[PDB]
Amino acid sequence: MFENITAAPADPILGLADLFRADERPGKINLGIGVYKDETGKTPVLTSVKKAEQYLLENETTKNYLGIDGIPEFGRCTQELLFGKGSALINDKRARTAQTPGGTGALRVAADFLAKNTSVKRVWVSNPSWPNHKSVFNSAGLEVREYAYYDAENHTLDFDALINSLNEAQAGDVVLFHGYCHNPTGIDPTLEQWQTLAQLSVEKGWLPLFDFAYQGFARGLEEDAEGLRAFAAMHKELIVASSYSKNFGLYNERVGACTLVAADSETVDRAFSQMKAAIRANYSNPPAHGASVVATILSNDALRAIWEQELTDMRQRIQRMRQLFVNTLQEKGANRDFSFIIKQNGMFSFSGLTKEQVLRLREEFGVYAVASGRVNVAGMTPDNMAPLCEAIVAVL
Amino acid sequence: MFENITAAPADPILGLADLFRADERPGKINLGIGVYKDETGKTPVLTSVKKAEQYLLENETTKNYLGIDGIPEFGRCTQELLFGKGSALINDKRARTAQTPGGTGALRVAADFLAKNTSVKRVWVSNPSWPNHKSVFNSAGLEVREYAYYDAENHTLDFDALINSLNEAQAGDVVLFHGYCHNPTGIDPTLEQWQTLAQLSVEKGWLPLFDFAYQGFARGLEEDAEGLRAFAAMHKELIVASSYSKNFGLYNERVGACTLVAADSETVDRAFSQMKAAIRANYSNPPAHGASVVATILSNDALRAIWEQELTDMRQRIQRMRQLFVNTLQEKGANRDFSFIIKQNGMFSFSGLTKEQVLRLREEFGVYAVASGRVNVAGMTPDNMAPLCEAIVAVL
Ligand SMILES: *Cc1c(COP(=O)(O)O)cnc(C)c1O
Ligand SMILES: *Cc1c(COP(=O)(O)O)cnc(C)c1O
Repeated sequence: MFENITAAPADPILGLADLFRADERPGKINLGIGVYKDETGKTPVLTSVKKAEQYLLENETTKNYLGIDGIPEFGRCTQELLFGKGSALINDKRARTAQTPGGTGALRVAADFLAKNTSVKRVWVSNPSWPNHKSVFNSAGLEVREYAYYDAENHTLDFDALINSLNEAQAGDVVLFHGYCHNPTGIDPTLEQWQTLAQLSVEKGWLPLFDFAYQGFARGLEEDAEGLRAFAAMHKELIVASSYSKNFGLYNERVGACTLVAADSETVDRAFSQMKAAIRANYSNPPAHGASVVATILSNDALRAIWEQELTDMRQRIQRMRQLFVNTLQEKGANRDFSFIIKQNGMFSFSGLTKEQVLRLREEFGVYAVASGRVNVAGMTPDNMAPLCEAIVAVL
Repeated sequence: MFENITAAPADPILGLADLFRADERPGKINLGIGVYKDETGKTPVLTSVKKAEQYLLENETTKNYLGIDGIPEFGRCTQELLFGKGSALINDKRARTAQTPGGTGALRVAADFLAKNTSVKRVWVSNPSWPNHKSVFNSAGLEVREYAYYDAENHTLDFDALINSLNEAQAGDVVLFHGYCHNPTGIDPTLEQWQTLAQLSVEKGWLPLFDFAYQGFARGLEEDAEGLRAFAAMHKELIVASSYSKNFGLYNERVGACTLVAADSETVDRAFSQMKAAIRANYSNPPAHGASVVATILSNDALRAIWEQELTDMRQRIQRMRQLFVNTLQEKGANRDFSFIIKQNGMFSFSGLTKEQVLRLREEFGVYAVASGRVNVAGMTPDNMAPLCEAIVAVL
């Protein structure tokens, strides 16, 4: 049965981690996967999560199965994080959320749901976008179409091109928007652009699907939710696939949510019963650990205060590294102006390096970036800034 | 988009838990979902797992992403549990395992893999079988066909009917076998019958897929793996979807494995790269908590000794409850011979109650069983044995 199975091509983001491991050189630098690193190049588990874990260890009475949709409090906390505390979606009971294995699991659950319960056949994703989007939607049977986004010459958001590209999108098409900290560009729409987009989609009949994986990494929790709320305020339907992997440093615990909003309570509930059937036929019910950690921290005032500060530290440290990167590039002889980097949000800098420059950096210098030129600024520390910038200016 | 979505029919096993919760009556008894209960009707987290969790809390340095396939040691321990310590599959590097979100997640991963990488279109499942099998395979696009299994009059395994049914199965078809403690009947093949089945499938060209969710609940760990090893010994290819939800009381942590075996190392590896691509497009990488708990317990001699005894206690207590059930049924006036119940393995007794008897028990007596007549003997305690048996003899 398996004789003719061909080998899958390595994952552009995840297979990079394997190469780096297989690397015997001393000063290799990993600017690949989107995992936060502190000043010492470690990825510690947050103090707020260690505390919640101790609490879980003291207080859990059972490992009995959660419901298909997970921990209710987890869902309630997600809705408030996404939509706002006194939100109308919340008060009108227009939203239902299922806890899922990470944001990827939420995107998948959304895909399967749409594929088996609606008339959707096409999903629009930006160019460029997180490389695994195409793959998740293609797995559910939907096709992926691309809309213009980034202007590589000017390193800006080419809004008119975005708009004109999206004009090929039909009524009933799913259009995927990133929350904030666009992966991989770091280029995001202004709020005005978000309102323009919100009125346009309501008018063209698109179903918005938001991939929200970096809430809190640009300006703050409530601020990063602006585009999505602008949308929620005028759409009767939408789905949001959120992740707590990056903002809680809970990467391997697989914590995410897929929230579904419809016109009213009765409709969203009927629609949710199908989402649940889709979950049951996939992984059955979600893993409790990471999500009860998130529910515990979010529900406890002291624990939340500590987490928000840890998230504030992550954000500010990345901001400090961006600056250090553009300055050091200048001091090291990079004769190109990399200052556009100062203008991007999140962990990623779309460097504008060619696929061959990216190949040379890793092959001659052990510096690891995604072939697209995406670099992890959060993976940069003041100790590796110099050798890294020397490697870069040498392939330029 | 969601206006015409119909409500999904409630899950036969999982929606039962909701009804039971919505129930305001005092003495309701839940004999529904396959979750173990101790003499007091609680589902404690095992002492061996609480200890491993403390260790994890003390020793974890990061929550950084696991590989798509998980914790390597988890995979190694699974292979030894399934195939044996000095196994040829292990020594020849013929097997590859991916850690998955539960056994369901493993069945799904297997389905997606087979659907997108082989020429499989049909999966054969027993009649009856775990209700969610059809649903997982149908989700991947495969069709489910049924093979004869249980003789309801004699409450035995109708082996000739099994064999003759399976004759409609073509070369290249997937045939799903349960490890041991067949869900829902508790009726399993003798080892001789397992060897007969192993030679037959090798001859007819079937690809065996084992759902192993109760290893250790019939006779013991190594003993319950007999049928599967009988098969492994003569098949060049097979996939096993195992679960640690029941044998480690780790239900909500979602701990399972999908192991893939091919003719040689090169083939299984090439085949595994596609399994990994399938995982990446679903939930990305698996949740660490439950699996590192399992790896820790399995790798530590003291911790393993304690777990094996806890599993021995679970098994023996269920055995004591079966007996108590048939005796009390006799003492309570159940004029039907329920002694076949003594002959079943695992947590489930296929009672032979009609769908209406099952409806009356829950509606008039608050006793909850699956509509199929499947009862959870592990959910029985000496405190609820009497009112439960009185309810049953009253609907007979
Ligand atoms: C990280 C990420 C995801 C999901 O990651 P999970 O680790 O599955 O939580 C989804 N979309 C984007 C844009 C991401 O950056
Ligand atoms: C419990 C069970 C499964 C899987 O359960 P998970 O909770 O997903 O680990 C699969 N097959 C059978 C026969 C089962 O009893």
